[PDB]
Amino acid sequence: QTKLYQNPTTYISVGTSTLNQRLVPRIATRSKVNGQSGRMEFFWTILK
Amino acid sequence: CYPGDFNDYEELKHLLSRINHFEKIQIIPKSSWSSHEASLGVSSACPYQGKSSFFRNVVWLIKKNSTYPTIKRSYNNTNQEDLLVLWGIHHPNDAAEQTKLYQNPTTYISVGTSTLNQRLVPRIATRSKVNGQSGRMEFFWTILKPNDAINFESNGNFIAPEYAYKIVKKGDSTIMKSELEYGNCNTKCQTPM
Ligand SMILES: *[C@@H]1O[C@H](CO)[C@@H](O[C@@H]2O[C@H](CO)[C@@H](O[C@@H]3O[C@H](CO)[C@@H](O)[C@H](O)[C@@H]3O)[C@H](O)[C@H]2NC(C)=O)[C@H](O)[C@H]1NC(C)=O
Repeated sequence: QTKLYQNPTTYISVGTSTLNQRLVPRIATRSKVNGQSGRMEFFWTILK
Repeated sequence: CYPGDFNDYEELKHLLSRINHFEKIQIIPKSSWSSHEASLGVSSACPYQGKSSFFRNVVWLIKKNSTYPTIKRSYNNTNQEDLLVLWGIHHPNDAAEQTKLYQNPTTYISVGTSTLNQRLVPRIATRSKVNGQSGRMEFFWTILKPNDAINFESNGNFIAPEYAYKIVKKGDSTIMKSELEYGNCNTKCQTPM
C-alpha cells in the first residue's frame, strides 16, 4: 500500500441523491490468480 | 449452546439438501497450536458431563503467557472433493474480557480462498443474557474447490477449525421437518406424517 498510494488508512466515498457509500480496502492473504494476488472489487450505479 | 448466529445458515442447509454423505477430515490439529493456548477455550454455557466444555470441530483460541501473536495459517485442498469448512468469531461483552481473553484492543479475522475476501471485526456491545452468557459467537462457512488453498489470519477473537467436511456422495435429499422418530420400516415414499 505504501508502494502504490502512500496513505496508510484510506477510503472511497461516492455520493448522490440516493447513494451514500464509503469503501475500505481489505488487506488479506489469498491465492494467486492470473499471476496476480490483490483483487479489485468494482461497483456501479445509474445516475438519474 | 454458546449463543450467537450462523451466517448464511439457510443457504447452507439448502446446499446440504444435495449431499448424501460427509467425511470429516482433520485440517488443523488442535495439538499443533504453536504459541497460543487451544486447551482452555471452554465455557459453562456448553456443559458436557458436569464440566465446562465447548464445540468439538472448532477450537476457541486464548492468549499465551500474556500475548496473542498474529495467526497466519493455511490449508490446501489436495483432495479431489469439494470441502465444506467452518470457522467463527467471538463477540465480547466488554473491553475487560477483551484483554482478559485475547489481549489486544483492536482485532480482525482474515480468511481468503481463491474467491473469498473476508475481514471480520468483533463488535463490543451490551445485550440481554442468554444461557448465562451475553457475549456471542458468530460462525461462518465456505466451500473449497480441489487444489484451492484457504489462508486464515487473525490477532484475536478467533474460533478456528479442527475438522472440515468432505462432500463424498452428492445427490438428492431434503432436510425434512418432522417430529416422529424412526420405526424400522422401509418405503419408496416418505412424508413428514
Ligand atoms: C495446492 O495443491 C495443488 C496440487 O498440488 C497445486 O496444484 C498444482 O499446482 C501446480 C503448479 O504449482 C500445477 O502445475 C502447473 O501446470 C501448468 C500446466 O500443466 C504449468 O504450465 C505450470 O507451470 C504449473 O507447473 C498443477 O497442475 C496443479 N495440480 C492440479 C492438478 O491442479 C496448487 O498449487 C496448490 N493450490 C494453490 C494454487 O494454492
